Formats: sequence, C-alpha cells, structure tokens
Amino acid sequence: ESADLRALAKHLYDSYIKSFPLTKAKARAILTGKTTDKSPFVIYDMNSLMMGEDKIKFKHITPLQEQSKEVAIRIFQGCQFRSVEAVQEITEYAKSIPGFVNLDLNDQVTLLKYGVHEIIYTMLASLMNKDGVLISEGQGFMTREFLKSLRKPFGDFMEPKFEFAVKFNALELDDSDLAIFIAVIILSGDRPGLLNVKPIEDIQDNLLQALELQLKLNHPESSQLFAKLLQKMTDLRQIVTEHVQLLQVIKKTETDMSLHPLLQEIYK
Amino acid sequence: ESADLRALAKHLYDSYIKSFPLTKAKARAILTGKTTDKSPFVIYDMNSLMMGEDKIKFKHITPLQEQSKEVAIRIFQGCQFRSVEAVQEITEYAKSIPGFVNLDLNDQVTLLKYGVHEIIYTMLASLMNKDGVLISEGQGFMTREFLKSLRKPFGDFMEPKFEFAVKFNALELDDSDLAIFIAVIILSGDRPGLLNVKPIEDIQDNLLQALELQLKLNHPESSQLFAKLLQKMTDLRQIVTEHVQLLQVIKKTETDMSLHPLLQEIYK
Ligand SMILES: CC(C)c1ccccc1-c1ccc(O[C@H](Cc2ccccc2)C(=O)O)cc1
Repeated sequence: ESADLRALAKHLYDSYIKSFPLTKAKARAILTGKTTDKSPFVIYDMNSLMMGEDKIKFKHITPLQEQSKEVAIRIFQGCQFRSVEAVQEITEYAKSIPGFVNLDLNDQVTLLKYGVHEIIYTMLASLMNKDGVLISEGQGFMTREFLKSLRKPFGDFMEPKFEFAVKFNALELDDSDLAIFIAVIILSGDRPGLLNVKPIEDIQDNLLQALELQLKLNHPESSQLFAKLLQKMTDLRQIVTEHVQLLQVIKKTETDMSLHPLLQEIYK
Repeated sequence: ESADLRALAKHLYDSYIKSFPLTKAKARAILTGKTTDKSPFVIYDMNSLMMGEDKIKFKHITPLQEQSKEVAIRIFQGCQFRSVEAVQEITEYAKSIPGFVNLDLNDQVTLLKYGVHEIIYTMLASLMNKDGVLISEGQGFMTREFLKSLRKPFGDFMEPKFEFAVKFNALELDDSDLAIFIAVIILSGDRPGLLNVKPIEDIQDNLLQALELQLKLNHPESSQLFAKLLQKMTDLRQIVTEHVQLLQVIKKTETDMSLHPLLQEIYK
C-alpha cells in the first residue's frame, strides 16, 4: 500500500533531521549567498587559512605549517576528524532504519563498514558547488582550487568528490529524497561477507518501493529519476576505491601521520 | 504509452535473436538443464583440453603441450578471439536500437568502445553455471575447476565472472529481458569523451521505461526486480575495472616477439 510507503518515507526523513545537524536545505541556504543571515568565511589561500582559525573554531594551527604539520596534513587531519563525526552520525541514522538493528550483529557491522563512505560522499555533495565545499558546520567554505593545489599527494583527494557532486546535485534532490536513498545504500546485501542476505534484501525491497513512490510524488516531471539515482551508486563505489588506494599511498609516504582507528577499521 | 513500450521491447528482442547465435534459452537447455539431445564436450583437465582441443570445433591452435607453447596462454588468447567475435555481434545489435545510428558517429564509437566489456560479461553469465562455462558456440563446456587450476596469472582471470554470474543468474532473466537491459547499458551517458549526452540519455530514458514495463509484466511476483537489475551495474563496472587490472599484469608476461605483429594488431 502507498499509505504504508509514505509513512516509512515520513519516518526516515524524520530520523534524518534528528541525525544530521547540517541538512542540504541549510547547506544550499548558506551556499546561495542571498540568504545573508549568516555567511561563511572563505578559505582560498594560506592567508585565509590562518585568518580562518580566527573567525571559525579551528583547533588547528594558524601560523607556520611545514615544520609543524604543514597545511596539507592539517586539512587532511581536519577532514579525517569530520569523517569520524559523519560515521558516528550515519551510524545513529542506521539504528532507526526499520529492521536494521534486528539483523545479525555481524551483518550490522558489515553493512556499516561498506556503506559508510558511500554515504559520506553522497551527503558531502549537499555541501558542495562547482567552486567549493562547506566546512565546520557551514561556518566556513573552502575553495576547490585551494584544495586542488596542496602538496603532491593530498593535492588530489577532493577533486573526484567535486566531479561526482556537480553531476549528482544536478538531480535536484532534497533531504526527504536522500533520506530514503541513504537507507537503500546501507541495506545492500551484495556486501562482501554477509551471513544472512535474504533478511537484508527484504528490508531494501521496502526502502526501494518507498524511494520509487517518493520520487514519483516529489518529482512528477522528472522521468526515470529513480533509475538515474540507482546508477549513481556505481559512481559512489568507484569513488570509494580511488580514495582507499589514495589513502594507502599517504600511509607509506607519511609514516608519521596517523589514521583514526574507527576509519582505519572500516578500510580493508 | 505502454503500447509503445511493448513495441520497443519486441523490436529489441527480435534484433537480439538475430544478432546472437547462442541465446540464454538455448544455452540453458544445454547447461545444467537436461534437454539432452547432444551433450557438449566437457573439458575438465589438461588431457581433456589436449584430447579435445583436437576434435572440438576450435580454430586457432591445437593440443601441443610439451615445451611448445603454454596451455594457460592458449586458453586466454582463445577468449580474446571469442570476445572479438562478440564485439561484432554487439555492434550489429547496437545499430538496431531506435536512435543509436542517428547519434554523432564519434559518440557511437565511444558508446560501443566502453559498453562492450560490460555487455560481454553480462552475456557470458548466460553461458555459465556454478561449475563451468559453455565454450565454442556451445559445443564444449570448460569446467570452473580447470579454469582456476591454471598457472599463476590466469588462475584468477575468470573466477570473478563466476561469482558475478551466479548472483546475476539468481535473477532468472530471459532473452526478452536481457535484450532491453543490454540496450540500456549501451545507451549510458556517463561514458568519458561523449560530445552530445542529451540524445543518448533521452533514448536510455525510453529504454529504461521499457525495461521497467517488461519486468513488471514478465515477472509480476518478482518485486523491485527492476531496481535490483540496475544495481547489478556496479558489479559489472567492478568486474570490468578489475579485468583491465590483470590485463596490465598479463602485459608483463608475454610480449616482445616478431611473429605476433599482425596478430597483436587484431586485438589492441
Ligand atoms: C567539511 C569537512 C567534512 C571536509 C570535507 C572534505 C574535505 C575537507 C573537509 C574539512 C572540514 C573541516 C576542516 O577544518 C576543520 C576540521 C576540524 C574540525 C573539528 C576539529 C578539528 C578539525 C573544521 O572545519 O572544523 C577542513 C577540511
């Protein structure tokens, strides 16, 4: 019944708001510099980076970089910390997906393990525009250009994310839509090492119906949006890989830099 | 309109039947399926290959294993031959899809160029079962066991297609279904280098509606099958990506020789 699919759609949207302090709506309100009720400080060079520590809460360093964790590492660590924030956040959203917590404890861990970064980049697109990405809860805005100019390695960590987000955002999706799509991603079952696949696919079968109806209702004039969105799941998978291998490179060229256990545990 | 979507399906099916010798319906009668009226020649071991490869309808080389060319290599190059045949079959099919030829020729070459590998592994799965793959227009059956028993490079060449195949076949799709899915794969839109993505996506949109109608009417009880088929695309891409990987590795085994020139040329 439709009435049941809409109720689940309302449910998930609801938990989505409660689990993510920064929705796409808040994000676009800040990005479209019309809503000047609170604008972001912009980082596009080293000076701004320093000055950034001023206006925004940057526990990081302000002055010298190189001989004291150069700019590149500093941002990378900063980015590392947020990812941990997001996982914890995403993990809280997951518990609310009907049926998820009733699965084998092991699978729960496996679903999170593979689905988390795929989710981080999906939601990360909400904080991006062709020119940049929001940081520190919207208060800041770091330039894509400044990012694409960091030290040899770190210099190409976000580019594949921007490329994904610009075309993904062109789908004009909203929080209520993403809420369901985010859940569909978690309850895969095609995930490596699962014990009970049928119970997982039964949940996702629901999420997909929910999403199909939600997209029809929310975007009547958008033919086949449902399918276009599912295919986007390939671009996601590909991004994770580019990243994971990229991560492997730093680890070797930076034996002094560390990887937060929670993020380290996910990668494998 | 459903009428128009029922026409496009039958059209593609008709083209499909005439472009591909071995149909899934046929191949299935031969495989695990009984339908015994001419049992294929089973290659399960080295001698089986040797002792058949001399009676089987294979055109390229013969059983000569004794410091006279390696077996693994002869088998690998054999797939290349068949894949190159397959590529011509697909092209012949691509041309029957409404709108395809009306596209920028450069874009057609780009679409076939990148859609071909995914189409091959998809269709390969029709000739596969959990224990082996039909060979030579269906006159043979090379076991999965023998394939993983191969040397060192070549021992993991086909294993991932088997893992993909077994899950893919779990969907129980038939030639009428595969005919539309295949078309959808060719009419992507995200292939690198395209020049005019719009028409390509318009046709895919039209092809997607067809696959959706087809699956609903053809598999009424199989819920959300459409969504599940579309996510098999991630699996394909990974297969494809991971394949070019061994390809580069193999490129570090056999190479510099003067009797290969005009042969190496047929397969870039
Ligand atoms: C917005 C964030 C998720 C992000 C994504 C992709 C690339 C970089 C970042 C990023 C986020 C915050 C950054 O600066 C600090 C990071 C930080 C936050 C809290 C404690 C320690 C560091 C901040 O904005 O608060 C720098 C980069």
